[PDB]
Amino acid sequence: IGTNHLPLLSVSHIANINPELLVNAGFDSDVSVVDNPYWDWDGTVGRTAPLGAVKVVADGTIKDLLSGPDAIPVVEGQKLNVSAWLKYSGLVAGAGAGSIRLSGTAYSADGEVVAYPDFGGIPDGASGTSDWTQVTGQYVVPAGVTQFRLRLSVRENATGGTVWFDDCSVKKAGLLPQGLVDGLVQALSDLLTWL
Amino acid sequence: DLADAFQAVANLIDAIAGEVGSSLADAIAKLATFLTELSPLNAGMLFGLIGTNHLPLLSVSHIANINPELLVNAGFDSDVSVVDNPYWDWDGTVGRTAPLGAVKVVADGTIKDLLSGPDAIPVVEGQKLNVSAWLKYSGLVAGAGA
Amino acid sequence: QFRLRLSVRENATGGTVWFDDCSVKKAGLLPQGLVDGLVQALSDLLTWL
Amino acid sequence: DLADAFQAVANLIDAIAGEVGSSLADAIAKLATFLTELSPLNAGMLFGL
Repeated sequence: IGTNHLPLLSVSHIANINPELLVNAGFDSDVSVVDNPYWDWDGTVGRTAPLGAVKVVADGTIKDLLSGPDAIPVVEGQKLNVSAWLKYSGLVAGAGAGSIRLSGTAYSADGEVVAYPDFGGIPDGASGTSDWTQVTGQYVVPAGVTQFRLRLSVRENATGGTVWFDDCSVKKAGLLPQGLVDGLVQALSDLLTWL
Repeated sequence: DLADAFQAVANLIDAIAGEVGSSLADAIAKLATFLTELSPLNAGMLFGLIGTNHLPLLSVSHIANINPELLVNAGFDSDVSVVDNPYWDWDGTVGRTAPLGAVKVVADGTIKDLLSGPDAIPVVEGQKLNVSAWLKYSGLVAGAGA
Repeated sequence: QFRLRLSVRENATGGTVWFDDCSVKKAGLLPQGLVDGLVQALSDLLTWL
Repeated sequence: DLADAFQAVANLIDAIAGEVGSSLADAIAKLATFLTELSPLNAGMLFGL
């Protein structure tokens, strides 16, 4: 639900909760992999029911995948954390720096890409096989950014294997920023400096 | 008469499909595209305004510093908010922003009024507000006064 | 409850008035008297000093 | 039997129109009132949380 449609909140209803942002983050259903000959939905490989994950074949090329839900409204401050359990089976991809790069798409006010902030992924030497591994990325929002999405990127140097992603979680984390309460920053600074 | 009735049945099929000269496949596709009670409901736009009492729990982390607009169709770029009004009508040729839509009024020496199409904006004590709008009077024969 | 009233008074006698880019926005920031007892605590500290 | 079938066709006209003894104008009006995925959705009440 958009921000401009919420006219008035409830101070009592305000509380401390950090819920998930994306819809169908765990890829447990067919949504978010719609109309794509590159990726597809799977119901037999995964951890959480119904064992739904993303299947893909790396034919020596680059790979990208977009979240089904639209842009998450991201703003300055309000740090975020991004994580996901990734796996690569039969990875014949070239052993190098790149391949899996868990990152996001930061769209501007009109919806323009500004950067490719990598919050995790595999290190150099992209080859072999592994299991569900988690990469954690703390993202701090630069100014002039309004929209966010979670992108799944695999560098062009990849040359084989099947990549699985599950339990995706992009969360807004932290407490109330100091510079939102009225004049409190100035008052506390004044008291401390006076003392 | 029998041929007319059979063509009426065909027209019923086409209408439940959504367009004249359609098929039963189009009919069932339209019925599937319609969202029933148990089916999901899109959150893409949700025009209007969501009341406060329906918001049980917010997110302190999600709280941040943004000031968005309040009214819906505030730019008068569409037909909403000017419906059923002899005094004021929507104009698709006059406007600074696309599709160049504004409000037109035939001031016949009288008082004219305009209200926002969306329902009440909920405000409370404190909570300062800012109001602005770009106005332009053309051919104003209105008497020079207060 | 609040609505945007747009009124051309009765003493007017002619013309056509156009409006665009109407913007009524709730402005400001978090009021002081919403956090719990913080007003009293800050006042107490300042008055103590 | 044929008269019953024709009256059934008329009853389906009325059923699409949402009320017995209505016309194709009411049928297409009800079709317009039908809300699809692409149709705008009113935030009037939205009962629940």
